[PDB]
Amino acid sequence: VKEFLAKAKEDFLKKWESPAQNTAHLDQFERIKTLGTGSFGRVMLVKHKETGNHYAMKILDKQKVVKLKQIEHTLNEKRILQAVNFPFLVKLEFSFKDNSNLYMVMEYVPGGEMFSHLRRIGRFSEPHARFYAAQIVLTFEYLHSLDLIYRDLKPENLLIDQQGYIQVTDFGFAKRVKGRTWTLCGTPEYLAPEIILSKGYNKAVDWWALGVLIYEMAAGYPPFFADQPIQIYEKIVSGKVRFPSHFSSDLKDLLRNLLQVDLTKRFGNLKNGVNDIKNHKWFATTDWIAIYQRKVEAPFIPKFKGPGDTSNFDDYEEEEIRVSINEKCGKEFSEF
Ligand SMILES: COc1cc2c(Cl)nccc2cc1C(=O)N[C@@H](c1ccc(C#N)c(Cl)c1)[C@H]1C[C@H](O)CN1
Repeated sequence: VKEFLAKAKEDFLKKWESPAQNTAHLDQFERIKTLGTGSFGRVMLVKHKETGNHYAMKILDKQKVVKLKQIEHTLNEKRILQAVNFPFLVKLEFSFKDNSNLYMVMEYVPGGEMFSHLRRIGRFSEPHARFYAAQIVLTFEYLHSLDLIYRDLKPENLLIDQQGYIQVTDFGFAKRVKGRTWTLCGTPEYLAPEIILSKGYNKAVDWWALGVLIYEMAAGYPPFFADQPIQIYEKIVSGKVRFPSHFSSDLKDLLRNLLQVDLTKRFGNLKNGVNDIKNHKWFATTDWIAIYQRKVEAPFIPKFKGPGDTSNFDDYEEEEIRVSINEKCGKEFSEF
């Protein structure tokens, strides 16, 4: 099998070492509508004037990026996204920059974020949750083979595409790492114990986070929650879970082995690696190759009423895209 994961790595390393740069420019796109906003930027649905194709364009303001010390994160996201290639990872088509802003143009993923679907319809059934988890399992297998740690899994970062499959976005926090690392990033509810305990950690944190995600999909809320963020940390390093009574025996077994506080016993981090997860009884009815090739009917297909449609995202006040007459922060974004 692993003649796959070897060429995938050669390809990754070639792109990683010499990143694509300046592959389009602003006036090649018509701006239609705001899909999202953030502390340093917004995301807009745009149309390519020539091909008529729809895309999602992330527009980051260089000054705000510097203000909030996000230089390294921003650079890192673009570098990773232009280097990876996998069915469940969003596709970066173009990137470029101007006097004012950085630009990332990604294939438009129209079904919106898993977070809003989960909150719209309440907990998913086990089969529905399992379909999603399987995709994350394969995605982590891939990222891990490249020594990338994702460390940002949460419902809000999974978009649903037209066929009901997952596309992962957000790679700002992802780090290439063989060995340990220390930065404390990620939503509090998803953090593994070893991150909090500050003695270093590795890719095993992704498998913990997968456990949180499966719990949230199946239950409707995360296993470890509280008003005070200090109080969340204690719940995590303790690791006591209350499983709802509707959870099947297989699911509880899998989660006891993913929400394992000791990384050295956690599933996905042992001698058999990811296979301990794939061969778990909860995944017995899953056909791993069929999921990979997208030849499994999705349990849910988003309302998809025509190509430029944005009704799966929220509505935002539109503001102007201003380009200064003068270059800002050229030195810091030269590698972008
Ligand atoms: C609405 O947000 C998106 C929509 C996309 C569509 Cl429709 N298709 C393809 C790629 C897309 C990427 C994003 C995105 O990168 N969003 C990220 C993002 C990151 C930073 C900023 C800033 N500043 C913004 Cl506006 C969005 C955040 C937003 C959520 O927390 C989850 N990830």
